[PDB]
Amino acid sequence: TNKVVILGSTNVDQFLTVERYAQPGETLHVEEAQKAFGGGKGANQAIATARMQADTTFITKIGTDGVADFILEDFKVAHIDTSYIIKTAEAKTGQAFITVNAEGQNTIYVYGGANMTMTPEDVINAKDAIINADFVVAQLEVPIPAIISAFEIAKAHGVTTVLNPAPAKALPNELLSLIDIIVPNETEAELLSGIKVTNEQSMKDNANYFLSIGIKTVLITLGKQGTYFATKNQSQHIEAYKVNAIDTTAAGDTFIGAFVSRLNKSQDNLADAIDFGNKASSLTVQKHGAQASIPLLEEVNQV
Amino acid sequence: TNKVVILGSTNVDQFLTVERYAQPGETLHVEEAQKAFGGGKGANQAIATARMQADTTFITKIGTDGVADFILEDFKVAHIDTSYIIKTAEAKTGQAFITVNAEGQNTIYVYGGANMTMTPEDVINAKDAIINADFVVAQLEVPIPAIISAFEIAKAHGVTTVLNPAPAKALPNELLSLIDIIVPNETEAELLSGIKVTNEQSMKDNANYFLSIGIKTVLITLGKQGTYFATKNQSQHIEAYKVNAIDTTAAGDTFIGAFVSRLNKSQDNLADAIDFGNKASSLTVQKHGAQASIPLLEEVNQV
Repeated sequence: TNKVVILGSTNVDQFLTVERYAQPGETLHVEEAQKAFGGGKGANQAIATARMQADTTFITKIGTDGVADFILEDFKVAHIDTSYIIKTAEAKTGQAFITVNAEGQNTIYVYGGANMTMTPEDVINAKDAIINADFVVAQLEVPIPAIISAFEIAKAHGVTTVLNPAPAKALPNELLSLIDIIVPNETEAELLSGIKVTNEQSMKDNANYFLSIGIKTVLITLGKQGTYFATKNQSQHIEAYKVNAIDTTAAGDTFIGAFVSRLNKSQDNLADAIDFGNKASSLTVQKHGAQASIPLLEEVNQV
Repeated sequence: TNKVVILGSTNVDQFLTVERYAQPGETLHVEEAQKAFGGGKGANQAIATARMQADTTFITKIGTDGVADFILEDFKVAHIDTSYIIKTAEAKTGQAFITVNAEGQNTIYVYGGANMTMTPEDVINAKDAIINADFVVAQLEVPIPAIISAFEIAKAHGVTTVLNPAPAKALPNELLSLIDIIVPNETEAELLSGIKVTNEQSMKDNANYFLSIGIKTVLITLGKQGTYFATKNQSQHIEAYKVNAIDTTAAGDTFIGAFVSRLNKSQDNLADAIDFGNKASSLTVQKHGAQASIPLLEEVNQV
């Protein structure tokens, strides 16, 4: 079992299911109000690694509005150490506003909120967790200077750093040079390398860019096309299982959480860990069947 | 807690998810093979009443092909008494072949199989369960002469009979005269009464038909429109909760299971029981959210 620290976002996702998206100036009518669910790349990845039974600690910053209190309960049920979660009155808890149509298209707006107020001092404050970790994992729903500071601590004490550079954005060298394992998707790879992902040769070209700037291990998630990885010594393309074209089930984050849960410190099992990650991820788009969702008394008593 | 005997069908549902339905003579390509899930109105209603913690016994007839063995395990987990389940080499286990498209339309074919070989002697064989029950519930995925025989036993010993007359078909007086509670949908009501369900007056007219032929309690399920009920003394229209236009989550069967779990023998709580049934049913079309379906280690180890 790996010791894993996640540094990242917690969001309250507000879902409004419509039949058809309104158009500018229009007024449509909907059946239900917004339903709130737990979200955030950081929360997703934290719950994934923790459900994979990694020793998990989550450094995240929410507001003092209490809107993610139900998420905190889920963290506790998963045995995620919550000692380092920060609450601030500076901003409301991060939120996503997602309109789903009959087809299943997600249209999403993201409010950074408390997530984007996380500072290096918030991170320094949590250094004990980082120092004793095998891996620290970050995403870009939290500010770059916070991530740099966590990766400086990690790197200085021999702790492996892993960055999921999502959502896509430009990174400074100060950060790039601190990353041991980078895990973009095709779109994120091309924004960082300048090189589009198409044939296996472009994947090699991407990997070579990352290796040249000091990143030791490169994965490019390819969606239905699976996953590519490279080190100085290895280069492999691995097939996926069940995967939706658009991620709408936290499959990407589930892949990362599980990948990291399975990775040996030595990284001698890249392909095995990537396999396990792709397994975990497929379970998220998996149908359970009608009988399976026939409710229990307790659940109905709560309606 | 009610003692409930369900008499009815067990099906293995084979789901093929396509993007678009092929047309006659066409050959389309699909991403996955058939996935098997538990089905059957009887199995659905049995698992519902049992998850509502009614004392449940299920009289059902499967084949000796073992294809529903996974369902039998689910029955056991739900604490359904399986002492009276029959296996026959006369026919393969009942099955449904369901093609889903991108939109979510279900196109279904039903193979009666072992379900439609159930005889009065199969039923007589299980009489102990019936005699000591508060309610016996049947559906029409099993043969009418089997249902008549179970309802004769029930009625003779003061046990309340409830028929969910689905799928729609004509019933003989020999059966009609044995039913204490009938629960059609709008389509089933009109096939039996000859009277279409439209305004509340047509519902009264339907009820009056059923009352006149000796059925003491009438419910007409109205889908999104909720549920209507009538006795000689009562007439009420009750609103539903969350309900899909087409039942695709065993919502109807879940309503019946829960309704019966909640009904007092005296039937003095028709509206309360119908409310509870509509609750249970709504939980079936309820979204759980991405984080909720992020898998556990055990589940991935099984992939």
